[PDB]
Amino acid sequence: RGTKTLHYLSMITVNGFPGIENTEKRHFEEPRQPLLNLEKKKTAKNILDEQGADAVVDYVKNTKEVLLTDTTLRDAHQSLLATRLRLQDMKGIAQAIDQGLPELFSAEMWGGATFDVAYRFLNESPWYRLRKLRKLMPNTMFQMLFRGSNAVGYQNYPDNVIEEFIRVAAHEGIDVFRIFDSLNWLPQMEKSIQAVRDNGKIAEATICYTGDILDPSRPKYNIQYYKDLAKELEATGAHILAVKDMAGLLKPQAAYRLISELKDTVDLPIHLHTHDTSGNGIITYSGATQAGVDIIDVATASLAGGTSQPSMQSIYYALEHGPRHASINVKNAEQIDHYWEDVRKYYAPFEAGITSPQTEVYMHEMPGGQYTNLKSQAAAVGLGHRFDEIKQMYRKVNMMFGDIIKVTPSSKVVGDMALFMIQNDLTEEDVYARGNELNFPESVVSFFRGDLGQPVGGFPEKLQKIIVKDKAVITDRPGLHAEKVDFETVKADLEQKIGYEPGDHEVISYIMYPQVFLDYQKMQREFGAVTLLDTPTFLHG
Ligand SMILES: O=C([O-])CC(=O)C(=O)O
Ligand SMILES: [Mn+2]
Repeated sequence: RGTKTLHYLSMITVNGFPGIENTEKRHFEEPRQPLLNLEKKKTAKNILDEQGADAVVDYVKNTKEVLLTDTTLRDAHQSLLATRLRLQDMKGIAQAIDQGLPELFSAEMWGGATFDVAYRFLNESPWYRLRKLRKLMPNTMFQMLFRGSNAVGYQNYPDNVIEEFIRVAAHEGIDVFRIFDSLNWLPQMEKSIQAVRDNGKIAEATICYTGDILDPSRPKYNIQYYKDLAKELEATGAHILAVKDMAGLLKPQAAYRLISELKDTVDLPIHLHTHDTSGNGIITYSGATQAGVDIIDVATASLAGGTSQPSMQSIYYALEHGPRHASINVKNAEQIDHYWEDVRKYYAPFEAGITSPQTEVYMHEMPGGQYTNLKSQAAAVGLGHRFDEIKQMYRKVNMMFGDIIKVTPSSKVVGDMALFMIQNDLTEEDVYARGNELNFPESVVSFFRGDLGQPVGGFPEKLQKIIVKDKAVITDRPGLHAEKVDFETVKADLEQKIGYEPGDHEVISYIMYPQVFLDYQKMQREFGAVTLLDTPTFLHG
């Protein structure tokens, strides 16, 4: 692999890394290796391996402390580093995390945007990352973010593709599947929940939080809605109930109220996921801890705060002498955090910039990722000045869309509309009047055609016809209409294309990212395993 490696090194030395400025290669010291005090603690991963998922949920229930999930490997750098954290950097500290923090309920290391980004921009396989980390991290439960009826892709897939993906992901190491739907619609969740149960893994059924349950002017997503959705989620056999707060909208008094009402509505342990965008993540988690939440999502201090999760280290001290403590070795966590502080410096080209708590997110409930994508695709098309009012436009088109849940990929729908109207000086009242000739963004017509599922309360019918002029509108699961996929023929059609017989993970990767996977194969032909280079060499030559 010498010739491939020198070819890549020459390419980056001379033409720079695509998508970032050709900064000169900097001198970096070796990241600090942690000094750890180690104990053998019989992690939840061991319980799952030995006695199944029901044993794990019994363990979670009988834990007095609040358990932690480390999001450093997925959501922290999705929020902060544009999902660019490389496997080479993970593997330098994976064993330290696994051995030094056995108290961790799980590490969220897969799913979300990482699957697409690894292939597309890092030229490393997500499956390879999962395999290497699983070998390095044998005692920590691995958690993935699963998007309901579309596993890690965007388009809806037939059910067999989803089930085969779940089986392969569970065979290759994933233990906990946080399954969610972009509109909190059960029919998109239940099949994949069943598949996770059948593969012997833990199913986390997720309710996306939106709006404000303690504000009576927004009764659509009131607390009763959350309780009913929770009851029905518990009716599907999900092992855990997660409460995804993708935008950090959950506020401390609502979190305590919400968790407590869910707590006496269902019997599943509750997993709380919040983002620190508003600066209230720690107090929200503390409020949920009082209500009796079981697991909370945190990130290491160096990749925490801002649009990421609240700090793993700070939440410990926030609870140190209260009735409920955090289950973590905080001294070991502080040592591991030194490694992450240092390797973050390699990812300077991907940093967002000066970050301070922003409560504007309470008004524009756009998640952090959707926030950067609107920074990256408003100014780039000449509207960076107006970004502070397209945020207001984002607020408006959500209300005209019927006040929908804004998480991937439904948050891309709202942003596409709002950016489109500002791009054409369209107010709300003209799209109802001059809307019969406008060409709405593809993501908007597809959403109003039912391709993302059915939102709560349906569509604003009059507005829907204005959008989907002469197109079929479906009202059932989009996957029910999905074109059938036969894996054996996909294996044949792929083997002829990549030059070798693919494993079962490469087949599903090809199915859910056809062009991306094949573009990754081309680059592996040209450059080979660029995943083995260190980040400064990978990025700057
Ligand atoms: O916060 C969101 O929009 C959900 C998320 O992490 C993903 O699905 O990649
Ligand atoms: Mn998140």
